[PDB]
Amino acid sequence: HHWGYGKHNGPEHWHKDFPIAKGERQSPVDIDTHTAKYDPSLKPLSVSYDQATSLRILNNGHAFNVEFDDSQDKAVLKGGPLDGTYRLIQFHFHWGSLDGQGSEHTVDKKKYAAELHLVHWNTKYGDFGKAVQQPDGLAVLGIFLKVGSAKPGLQKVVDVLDSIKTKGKSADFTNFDPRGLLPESLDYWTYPGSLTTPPLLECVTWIVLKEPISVSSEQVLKFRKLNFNGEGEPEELMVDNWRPAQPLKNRQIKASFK
Ligand SMILES: CC(C)Cc1ccc([C@@H](C)C(=O)O)cc1
Ligand SMILES: [Zn+2]
Repeated sequence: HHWGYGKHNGPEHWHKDFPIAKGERQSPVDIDTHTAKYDPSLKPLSVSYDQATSLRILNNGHAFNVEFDDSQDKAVLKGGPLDGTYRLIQFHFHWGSLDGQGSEHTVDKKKYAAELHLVHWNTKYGDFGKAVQQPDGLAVLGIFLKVGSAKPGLQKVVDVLDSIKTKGKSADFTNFDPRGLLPESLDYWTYPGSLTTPPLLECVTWIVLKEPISVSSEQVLKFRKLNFNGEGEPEELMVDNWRPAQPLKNRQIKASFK
């Protein structure tokens, strides 16, 4: 499998190997703020990260992942639209070559500079590989990034990127607190969707926060110095690793707020 984000292997090609790319609940989507409806049945969202155990940071050739110990209920997402308990396994970002693009979700067609995904899996399915085979297997918290002030809680990530420049590189990344990446407000939109990269499985409850976080131009510039390629291969900067918005089809986006 040779998928990526270039002209010859990018999102417009993925359907040939992954036909679900044209499916009924694909992600990301545009969030029309005038059509999304407040849902008073949504319970309060519960982000419990105080015992999170980060382990490692990895350049996988498509993004960089910060991985967590998910062998116990240490860092969990509950509530909101969710039934049951979802364990944090990793976070990563999608970002652009310029500040005017980079997010996967859009808000009234606005693109943000980047988007953070905190990925969690439903503990009722026992392991992550089983969970992705279920319609309610994953819960992903999506957080928009805009360029302005620096985000102090992001700097420890930015400063290790030099050590994982190329595909397949990893570095120890213990004692990182993901609570430092959240906005003040947990107001959100939610809808059923999919992974936004191959294999594009339709297994995700998306929870997209309304409030973006601010990062500095210097912080996002360091994202853009990473490489898609491996060491000793021609340099391809890791930029524009985002899938565009997909048809909403027979789905409603619900708001947690008035
Ligand atoms: C091998 C696959 C399962 C890895 C993967 C994890 C999470 C995502 C989505 C939810 C995302 O956050 O972009 C996409 C791919
Ligand atoms: Zn993602």
